[PDB]
Parts: sequence; structure tokens; C-alpha cells
Amino acid sequence: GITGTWYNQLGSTFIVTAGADGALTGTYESAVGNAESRYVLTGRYDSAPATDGSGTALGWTVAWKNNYRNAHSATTWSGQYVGGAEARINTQWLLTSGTTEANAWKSTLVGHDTFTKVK
Amino acid sequence: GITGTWYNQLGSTFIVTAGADGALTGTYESAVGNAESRYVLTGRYDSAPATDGSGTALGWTVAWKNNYRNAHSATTWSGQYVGGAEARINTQWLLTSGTTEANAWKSTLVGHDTFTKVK
Amino acid sequence: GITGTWYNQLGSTFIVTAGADGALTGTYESAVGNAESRYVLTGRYDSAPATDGSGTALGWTVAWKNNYRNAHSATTWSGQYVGGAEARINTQWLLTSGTTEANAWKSTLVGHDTFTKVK
Amino acid sequence: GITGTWYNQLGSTFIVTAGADGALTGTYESAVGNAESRYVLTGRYDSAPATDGSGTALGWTVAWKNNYRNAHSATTWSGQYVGGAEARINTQWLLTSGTTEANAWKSTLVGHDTFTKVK
Repeated sequence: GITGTWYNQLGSTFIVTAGADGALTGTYESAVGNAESRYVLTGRYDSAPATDGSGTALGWTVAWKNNYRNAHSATTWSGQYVGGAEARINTQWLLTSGTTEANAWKSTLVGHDTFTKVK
Repeated sequence: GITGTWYNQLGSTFIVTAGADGALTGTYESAVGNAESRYVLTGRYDSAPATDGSGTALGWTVAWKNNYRNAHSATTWSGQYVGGAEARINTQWLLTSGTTEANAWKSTLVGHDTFTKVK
Repeated sequence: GITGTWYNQLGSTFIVTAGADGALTGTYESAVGNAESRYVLTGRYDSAPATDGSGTALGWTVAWKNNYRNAHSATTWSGQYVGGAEARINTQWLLTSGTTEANAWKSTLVGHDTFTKVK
Repeated sequence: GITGTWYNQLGSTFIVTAGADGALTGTYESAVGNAESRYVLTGRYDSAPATDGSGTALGWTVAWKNNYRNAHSATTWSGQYVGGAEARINTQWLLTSGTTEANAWKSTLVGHDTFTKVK
């Protein structure tokens, strides 16, 4: 059940809606980008995973811009949905900011975020 | 001019179509995922960047699945479009495969890809 | 107290010995490199951190080679020692394997490891 | 010939001295850490690589602290020495700064650096 509202341990609220073809839409809120606004994501996942155990490998992208606030950056998560009694999404991510050619070494960040359904 | 057909130094062909709202669609071909097939991406970029020099921070996601071949993985690029006379997209990326809980340490890869318009 | 024996949640045993100049020596065991052998690390940390809260930013490197087994790879952790009543080391890492020029896209891995003193 | 003075395309000067056991010492200068000072590295590489083509997988660590200036950070490169007529070191890296628990999401950076012998 990849469709639903996912949370974090930090406090981020991740509302997603999967697709039959393999698309992935929803909204996103609640910092690393910027705390109090509602941002839009899009992404993809494979529709036919393995059945002798695997994770449904997915990923999405949030460009930090809406009608409230612009942060001139973009964040892309890349993880998998681990299936079980306890639903779990384990992701790496990358935050890329808009810099000049001189400051191009400090543009991209990295990290890890772990998602769950209950909060 | 972010809309168009982008290439690599490896040989990957990246056909993209931007949006006025901030969406990003197109196709993708030509390995790291798997060499000879045509894969679908989606992603986002900010619609209002800075004018006293910056890069348009973007990112997209390819789930390696189509009618020809499945690789059970997903790749997310996260970079910026550097504007000038010579158009340039400089990206980091992450390849996340579908593994079990035991092999969860070797699921995610990392790298860097540099894109251009001429080939 | 950065000097001592650190553990993981996976099961890796990390015995380290700090230095007054800023060096960092010890041993390492217990997979991602290869499970049952004893590998050698070296690394550095800054000797004068901040006192109005910070983490002692450190990092080290293990080349997976000893008298028992060779894996033709190297792993570099890069994190910080968060000070408190509960000692904590939070790290990113990179596993770089020895590949040819053709397979140079899949050489480097990435992940995250969280270290503690009690097991 | 891994022992010697390596350069970059940015301008960083990397003087290294290898070891027979597998150690790796030298100095480092010339930004991402901080521009005009001389920093100390340490690292490791495997002493017995493959002969049917491979890269000598290495890695090292610089803690940005000396008698001139402190930056409260650490950088770890993780790459391979590609052998040939044109010597080449291709690395990923991670810059980890000293942050509090609140700003722990923006501590680690990421990038890529490509090293050569001629400048």
C-alpha cells in the first residue's frame, strides 16, 4: 500500500498518490526545504517488482517553489518501499541549490530520511 | 532554453519537455539503467530563478521499467541548469535497486553526470 | 570521549584510538567490506571544536585488505561525534570498488551508519 | 605511480606519499576547505590490486584544522587510481561540518573531484 500519507521521525508530512502506469503525485510540507508551506512533488516507481522479496524501488522530486515562498532549490529522494506488516520507506536524498560557477562546489547536499505511516 | 534534447559524454540521450507550472516530462534511453530501451522520466524545476547569476535547480526520476525490460530500480538526478552561451546541466545522481533487508547496505549507488546539447 | 570501542545497529565493531595532534587509528571488523576479518583504518578529526554546541567533525578510511582476504575496495566514513550523556557518531559513507573504465559508473556506493558505545 | 604531487581542474594541490603497508600521508592546500593554508591528510589504499584491469581503490581524509585557521569540518575522498599512460584519480567526496542537533540535516555536502599530475 504505497498510496497514502507518510510521515517521518523529524516531522515531515508526505502525502502521496500512486498511479497504475507508474507515476507518483501528491504534496509535501514541513522543512528541509522550508518549514511552513505546501510544495508539490512528482516521481516514479516500478509497477512490477519481484515477489521472492525485494523493495519497490521508487523516487521523487520536489522543487521548492510555490505561491508562498521560493527557496531556489530542488530535492530528490531515491529509495525503496520495504513491504511487511510495518510499512517502511528508506531513502537517500540530495538538495541542490542555485549557485554561480564560483560556488559550484557547495551546491549539492546529501542525507537520509526514513518514512512511516503513523504519527 | 531547458526544453530540448540533451546528451552526455557517455552517450545517454535525454529528451525533455519543460512546463510553465514547473513540471518536467520526456523520455530517456541509453544505459546506466539498461542500454537499449526507452524509459520515462518525470521531475520538477523552479519557475522563477534569480537573475544576478544562479543555476535553475532541477531534478527528475526514472523508474527502470517499460514494455521491453524491467531492472527493478530507480534513478534520481539532482542538479542545476547553468545558463550561458554554452548550455550545461551538472548533476549528481542515485541508483536505488530493489534488495531484501539483509542486502540493504548495497542498494543505493551514487555518481555524477554532465549534460550538454550537442552530439 | 572519542577514544574507545564503538558499535553499530548492524553489528559492526569499531575500535578506535584518537590522537592529541588530530590523528585517528584503530581496527575494524564485521561486514559491509567483508564479514570475518580484522581491517585497519586511519583518519582525522579536529582538535579544537566549538563549545557553544557542535559536533566534532571527523572521518576515516578503511582499505579492505589484510592477510586473510582482499576485496579490492575502500570505504570512507564522514561524520561527526555528537557530545552528550549518550555518545553518538552519525556518518555518511562511500564504498568505492576497483572497476575498469567501462564499469566506472557502478563503482561507488553510498549509505549511512550510526555508531554507539553499548552492545 | 601513486606517489607524487597531484593537481585538479579547480586548482587544488594534493601532495601525497604512499606506503608499502598501505598507508597514505601528505599535505593538502587550496580550497573547498579554506583557500590559503596547508592541511594534513591521511588515508589508505590496497597494496595488491588486480592485473586484468582495475583501479587501485583508495581514499583519504582531511580535517580542516592547522595553526593558521580552523573550519570545524572534515572532508573524505573515496575513489580509485586508474592506471595508464595518463594517470587519473576519480573521486567522490563528502564535506561534513560541525552542527547542532537542530541543523543536522544540512551538515554533510557531496561532490566529485578529478585529479591529475600536470599543471
